[PDB]
Amino acid sequence: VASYDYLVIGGGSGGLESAWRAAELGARAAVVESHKLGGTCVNVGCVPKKVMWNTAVHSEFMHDHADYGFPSCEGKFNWRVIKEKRDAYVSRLNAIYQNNLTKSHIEIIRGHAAFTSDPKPTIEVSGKKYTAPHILIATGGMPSTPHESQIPGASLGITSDGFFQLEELPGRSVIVGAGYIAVEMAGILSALGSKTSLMIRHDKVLRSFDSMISTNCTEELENAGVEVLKFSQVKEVKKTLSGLEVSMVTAVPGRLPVMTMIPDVDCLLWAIGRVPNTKDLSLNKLGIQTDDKGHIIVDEFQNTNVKGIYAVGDVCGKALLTPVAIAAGRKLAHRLFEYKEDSKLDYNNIPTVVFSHPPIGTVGLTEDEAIHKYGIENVKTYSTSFTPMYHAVTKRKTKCVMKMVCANKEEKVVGIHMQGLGCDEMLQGFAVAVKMGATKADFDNTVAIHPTSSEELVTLR
Amino acid sequence: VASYDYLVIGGGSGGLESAWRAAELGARAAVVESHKLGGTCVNVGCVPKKVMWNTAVHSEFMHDHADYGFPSCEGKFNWRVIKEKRDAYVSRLNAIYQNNLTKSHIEIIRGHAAFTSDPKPTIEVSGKKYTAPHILIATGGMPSTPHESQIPGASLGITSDGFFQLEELPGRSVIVGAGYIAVEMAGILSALGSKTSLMIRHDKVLRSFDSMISTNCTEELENAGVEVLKFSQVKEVKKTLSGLEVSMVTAVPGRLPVMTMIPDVDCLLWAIGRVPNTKDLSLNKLGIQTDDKGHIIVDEFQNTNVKGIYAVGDVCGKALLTPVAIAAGRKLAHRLFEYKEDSKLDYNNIPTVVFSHPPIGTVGLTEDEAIHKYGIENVKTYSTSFTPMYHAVTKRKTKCVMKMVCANKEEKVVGIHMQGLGCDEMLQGFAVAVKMGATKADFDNTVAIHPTSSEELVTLR
Ligand SMILES: Cc1cc2nc3c(=O)[nH]c(=O)nc-3n(C[C@H](O)[C@H](O)[C@H](O)COP(=O)(O)OP(=O)(O)OC[C@H]3O[C@@H](n4cnc5c(N)ncnc54)[C@H](O)[C@@H]3O)c2cc1C
Ligand SMILES: Cc1cc2nc3c(=O)[nH]c(=O)nc-3n(C[C@H](O)[C@H](O)[C@H](O)COP(=O)(O)OP(=O)(O)OC[C@H]3O[C@@H](n4cnc5c(N)ncnc54)[C@H](O)[C@@H]3O)c2cc1C
Ligand SMILES: *SC[C@H](NC(=O)CC[C@H](N)C(=O)O)C(=O)NCC(=O)NCCCNCCCCNC(=O)CNC(=O)[C@H](CS)NC(=O)CC[C@H](N)C(=O)O
Ligand SMILES: *SC[C@H](NC(=O)CC[C@H](N)C(=O)O)C(=O)NCC(=O)NCCCNCCCCNC(=O)CNC(=O)[C@H](CS)NC(=O)CC[C@H](N)C(=O)O
Repeated sequence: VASYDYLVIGGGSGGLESAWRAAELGARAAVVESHKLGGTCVNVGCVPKKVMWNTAVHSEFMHDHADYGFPSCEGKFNWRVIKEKRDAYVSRLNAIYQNNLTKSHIEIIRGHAAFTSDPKPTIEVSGKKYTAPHILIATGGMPSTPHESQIPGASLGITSDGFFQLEELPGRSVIVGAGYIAVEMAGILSALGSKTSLMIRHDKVLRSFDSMISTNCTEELENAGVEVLKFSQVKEVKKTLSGLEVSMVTAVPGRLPVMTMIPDVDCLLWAIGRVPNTKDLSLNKLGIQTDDKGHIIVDEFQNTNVKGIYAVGDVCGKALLTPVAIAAGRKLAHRLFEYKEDSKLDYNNIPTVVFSHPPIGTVGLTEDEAIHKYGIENVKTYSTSFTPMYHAVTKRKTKCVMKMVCANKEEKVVGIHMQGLGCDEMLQGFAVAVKMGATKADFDNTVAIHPTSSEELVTLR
Repeated sequence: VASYDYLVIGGGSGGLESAWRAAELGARAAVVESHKLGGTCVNVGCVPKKVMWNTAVHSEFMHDHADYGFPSCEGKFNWRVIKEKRDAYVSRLNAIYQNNLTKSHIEIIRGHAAFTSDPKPTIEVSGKKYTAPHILIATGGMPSTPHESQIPGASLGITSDGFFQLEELPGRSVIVGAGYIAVEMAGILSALGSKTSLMIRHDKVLRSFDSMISTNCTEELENAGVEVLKFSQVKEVKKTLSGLEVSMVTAVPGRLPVMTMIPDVDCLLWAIGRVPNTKDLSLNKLGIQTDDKGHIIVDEFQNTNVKGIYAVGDVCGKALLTPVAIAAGRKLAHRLFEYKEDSKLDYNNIPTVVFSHPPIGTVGLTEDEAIHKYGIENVKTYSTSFTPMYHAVTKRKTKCVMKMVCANKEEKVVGIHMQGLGCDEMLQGFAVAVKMGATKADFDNTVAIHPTSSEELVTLR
């Protein structure tokens, strides 16, 4: 049994970041990775995604090339190519990580970890036992795909992972999901050719965001050429000689249900879930407490119910983004190794950007969460709806919607929601501001940048 | 003599904005405009500019279309077209302004104003006299072009105005200036075809910005294909049968001066100055005090040395941007009409974005202004130099440089400087933060957006 000071299971974002801060404060640390380091962020998430998004933003422009006074192209985008190059980047990234870890002097034990009986907190890896007072579990989370029980033909669908394995742009895409990975997937395929359809249980996507966002984004997906199939779900999937035949039910409120066939489908995407990676961790042997869905349960300091065992990132099932993994992983290293009793991540005002077309940007709480936490009389909302100056000379148009949720007398900006061009790099500055309890005044006292979209967020009337 | 409560001379940004706030607080106001309302911002500045910049950003992409997996185009951009459309937009904008003013019920007296003898503050317009206790002078500023005395062939050069009148992209461009309108002009023409050259007195442009910016921007102009001609100035210009022949002197420090001919020049741009519009205002009749360069002199409340006479915008010669015109014009309306003794514009931390390729973004003071106001021991600078993920798959590359100037113990962020993709909509959030005395910690406590460039500004180490 090799004893350490820190043992971090999983080598993805949350975790790499912790072990790293731990080595920094002086600590005998190891990270147990089952396969590719960099986790999801590098391999099949953030990075591969943004590359494709970036590729998509190029079709949107190729469509406006004529309006801006240049001739045009024709079409035929070769997916094969961009695919290859995106992979060589993931490779470069992995090698950087390989080197970075080995240089910061961290024992990268490689293999599959699990908990044993061993009285005090101890893990095995490929028949070897390692232990250390503090073991952090950062085992991530995987894509949820339906069971053949419920949906016969379930296994025929592909997920984000498989999406990042596509060697050719699928001429006909079908996406099931109304969240962000769904919205994101639907947009890339549509922009890049595939006649796509987004099948959602209700009438709008991103039902978890502000009304304006969930609304404006369903609409934009529509004008973009996506096909929102509302109050629908796949009954069964059947591999024809053509491709796939999706039988889905459209049960619109107030109407009579109708069962439909969706033929010659190239790709059927399960963009419905991220189940935690907890099963074969064999937590059971320590009584490590969990969710009724496998997620590990921790307190406001990332402590499991067991002493010396913690959790961070996707696995815990809260704020499923890379930076929350990092911010939670590194903050821990300081509580422990710097002996800082106040280091914990404040899960409020966490900013999230969704890369649809156009980009969704948002931080803080929504009108409703607000109205509830304050009072219908206490919540004031300012908003704007304009057209980016980018479409003063284009036929192809998209909007930009900005909303500000203020609280109480002083008009404390407690929620900023927006969709529009540049909304990806637009948010962050305001996140810092918002994080530092900015009032509508501070916003209003800031001199504008003209001409910009951002200027609109500070001139709200 | 028609008496009012407010009389605003000039109908541009500063001014329209004031008169407007004045009408809002209940006031008999008028605005005396000599020609096109909207001033410079609409007609020959901000707006016409951003349209062209936007057009330029399209060539930069057309050059990367192949890398992103699509075929290509060929070249031949028709300037004629984009030109036309940009004008119809200025027209739409003017009409909006025409209507807006007439609806907010403001007497738009049209013609050329001037001050008379008349004991108490009084102006004439086309042989008509108007007066009112408060008269604001927002007469703007014009482009400075050399005198035939100094430079024989001076009048042969065109300025920003004329640039916005070009009906065809000039195959050979020559630009004299090392400031932002110069840098901006040089970039658009180069991206859009014209074999351009930027003749500057020294070795770098934007000598007024942070070292990093002034440096990185000279370099980027170079890799972009511009031609920085250092320690050079035009001796004389001569209209040949071909086009123009620029004779310029290259007096590099440590070398021997050399006089050179620059043949077949299509366009020679005077991007050197903005002299105030004060001459025929006939201030003289009131003793309205000024600069040794015509600029009006005011105090920290926009008061001239005469009671009941104020000044705002370009004319005053400070912070020559649209928003400073607005922020100064509207703040005045409240001091006066709302009777607010504290309404004045804090000219510190004013944010400015320069639209070069890539975009320059910056707010607060530089390392040097800082080091001086604090102490070489008291100023700490954090910085990053990375490549936007946009060029993970491109051959064509550009960087991104971010610098943070902190002050004292608490590491107060007192200056943010950057150049890079999306740096146009990136700045503003931080401007609010910076405006509210943000410390490096607040920056550091903000959860990141991944993947973004903005995330880099909050993870500075
Ligand atoms: C498409 C797509 C787009 C996304 N886009 C974004 C985005 O734009 N922005 C964003 O901020 N987030 C995004 N995410 C989510 C985000 O990347 C996750 O929150 C983030 O990956 C951090 O995860 P984590 O640290 O919990 O570890 P994970 O990334 O899940 O990685 C854990 C690592 O642990 C290893 N492992 C598992 N169990 C064990 C065990 N028994 N022992 C040893 N090794 C084991 C795994 O092999 C893996 O490499 C996206 C996800 C997908 C899929
Ligand atoms: C290229 C170019 C790009 C620019 N880009 C930007 C930018 O991106 N961002 C930015 O924020 N700023 C920019 N500016 C500068 C900015 O637009 C000025 O600060 C801004 O125009 C505000 O000016 P002002 O309010 O003092 O009035 P001005 O815009 O100069 O307008 C004054 C109006 O007054 C009228 N007038 C003059 N004298 C009299 C008198 N005797 N009586 C009656 N009428 C009279 C004029 O006809 C004019 O229409 C740019 C300028 C140029 C040229
Ligand atoms: S996808 C892995 C992810 N990376 C980030 O979040 C980058 C942000 C920040 N620079 C950071 O903290 O790394 C992540 O989960 N990283 C966490 C981790 O545990 N970090 C350990 C310490 C690593 N710090 C070393 C800094 C330089 C290392 N660089 C690389 O590993 C290569 N690139 C990156 O990791 C990221 C994503 S691949 N780089 C970029 O995104 C490019 C720059 C910019 N943010 C952009 O989006 O263009
Ligand atoms: S170029 C004139 C300039 N306009 C602005 O600075 C716009 C910012 C802000 N919305 C504003 O205060 O107008 C300016 O000098 N304006 C000052 C003026 O004196 N204002 C009087 C009151 C006008 N407020 C009415 C709001 C709606 C009016 N809209 C128009 O006049 C048309 N468009 C605009 O004025 C601007 C520039 S043409 N619109 C945009 O830039 C588009 C939106 C976004 N900012 C973008 O850049 O895409």
